[PDB]
Amino acid sequence: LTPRCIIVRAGQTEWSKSGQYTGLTDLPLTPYGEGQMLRTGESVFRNNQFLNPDNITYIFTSPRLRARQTVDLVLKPLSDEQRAKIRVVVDDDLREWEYGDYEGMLTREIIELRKSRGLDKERPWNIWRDGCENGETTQQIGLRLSRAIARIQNLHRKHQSEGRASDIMVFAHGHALRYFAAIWFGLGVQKKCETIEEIQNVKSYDDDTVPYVKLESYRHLVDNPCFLLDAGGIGVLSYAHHNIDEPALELAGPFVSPPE
Amino acid sequence: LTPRCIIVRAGQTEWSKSGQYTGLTDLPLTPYGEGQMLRTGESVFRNNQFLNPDNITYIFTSPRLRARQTVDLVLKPLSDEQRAKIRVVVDDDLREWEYGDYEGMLTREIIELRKSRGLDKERPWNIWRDGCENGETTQQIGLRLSRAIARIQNLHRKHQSEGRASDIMVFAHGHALRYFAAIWFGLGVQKKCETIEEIQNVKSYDDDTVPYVKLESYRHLVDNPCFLLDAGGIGVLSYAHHNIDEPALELAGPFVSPPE
Ligand SMILES: O=P(O)(O)OC[C@@H](O)[C@H]1O[C@](O)(COP(=O)(O)O)[C@@H](O)[C@@H]1O
Ligand SMILES: O=P(O)(O)OC[C@@H](O)[C@H]1O[C@](O)(COP(=O)(O)O)[C@@H](O)[C@@H]1O
Ligand SMILES: [Mg+2]
Ligand SMILES: [Mg+2]
Ligand code: NA
Ligand code: NA
Ligand code: NA
Repeated sequence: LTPRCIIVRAGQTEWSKSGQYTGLTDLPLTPYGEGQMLRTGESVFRNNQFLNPDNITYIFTSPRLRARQTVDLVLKPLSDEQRAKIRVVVDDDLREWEYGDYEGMLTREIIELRKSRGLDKERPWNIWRDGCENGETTQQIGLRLSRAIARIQNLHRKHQSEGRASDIMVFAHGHALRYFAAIWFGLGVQKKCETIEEIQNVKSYDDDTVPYVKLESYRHLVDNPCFLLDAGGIGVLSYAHHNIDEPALELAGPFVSPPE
Repeated sequence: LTPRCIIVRAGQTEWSKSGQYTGLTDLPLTPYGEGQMLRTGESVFRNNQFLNPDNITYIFTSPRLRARQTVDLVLKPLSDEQRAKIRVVVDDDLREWEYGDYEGMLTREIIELRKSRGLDKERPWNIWRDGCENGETTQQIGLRLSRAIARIQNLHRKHQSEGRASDIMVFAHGHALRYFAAIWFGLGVQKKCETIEEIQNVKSYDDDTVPYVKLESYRHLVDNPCFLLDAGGIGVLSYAHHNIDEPALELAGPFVSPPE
């Protein structure tokens, strides 16, 4: 089977339901968000079989509690045996956009704050181009997500060459995963790794079974990719023509027609 | 509810399963393709409820038999009452890329044919940029798909303003729907309608309840959007922030978490 990257956004939180920007703030899932992530896992493993546990090799997660809680609940339907054959890796490159000054704020409130600081005179604020004051720029996030992508695709290639199926999961956040999905299939711009930041190993994860990939170049966005992904939403990124060098977006998300 | 465009690729055919390019050739579904589209409709309407019939207003279909067969089977689970409240429109702007010389051929055979005609000297053939000899260019397909999109989004806007939910379905083909999805959320390039071809009404459908939208500009691709969509696959295109002017791709395809 063509290897896939299954992306999963953390379930609902107090902020995510009210539209407030959650980055580093370590919010838990609301009680609704736990229920929601439980039913999601039953849907994908049980009532439908969008995911086959035997084919999951790796699960990568943001270190945020809401992401790790989401791994916990979505994987509930698995047996201890299926779990034993799955590796879980906490990766700091998968955290949300660092919002800096905009932590816990709404879009309309961010626009208002920037207006008062004398910004966005010629054109409206666009996070994907502009980033966040005292937070991350679009290249900083595009760089760390590029590193995780290269590790995931290297694993995929290694597994395909060992002749095995490889679904790898990624549990993270609304902005980071939209960004992740966009650059995966080739949106944005290529930049060579030249500066100190672009070239250093930052040691964002610690699992010796995941080879670190030193990038010569990375991708970042300069505009809105125009994606939707709700709390607890599931995307699928794969490859065209069984070829790791042809990374593609799966339009059906996790949906597949039931077998005969 | 935010209006959506649900895209559906025709089920399996003799050519689609063997990789042969099907445009105008009016192939039927294989027996497997019928069963496959029946189970798909049961999945989306019955066993899961990815689609709610009460929210479907319009169904647009390529005139090809395999597309119309696919409408027939996917909508099997509906009652006659639900069907009575749904309008079905055959639209010629939704046909497949006209492959011209490459009808019924494989990719590698197309490459071989072009090589022998002394083409693709500097760079490999790329349908999304180059089109097909004696078939459609990328702007011809980008133009007709732009017209259908404008009609679909106008309907969406009209329905949203009447205060109603609007899922609109589009049954077409592997290339046309990938192309459709790409330009929907803003890939490719904008071109003004200036030439005779770009400006004429071609009368591709006949349903008086669908206002014709005269384009001042249209979008077309110049490269591979890098999408996957299998036979019988389902994509979802919608809008960000309940706003028809913010068209977006739904990364979860038709998947939604089961309700509480
Ligand atoms: O792009 P738009 O739609 O304007 O804004 C959506 C975007 O703001 C969401 O992404 C989040 O990071 C979600 O984070 P989470 O997955 O709960 O950790 C939050 O800051 C937001 O609610
Ligand atoms: O882009 P790649 O993957 O190289 O090629 C896939 C593309 O060639 C398919 O799209 C089709 O039009 C399918 O048409 P259908 O939906 O059955 O009417 C056929 O020409 C092909 O099999
Ligand atoms: Mg949150
Ligand atoms: Mg066919
Ligand atoms: Na919370
Ligand atoms: Na969330
Ligand atoms: Na219309």
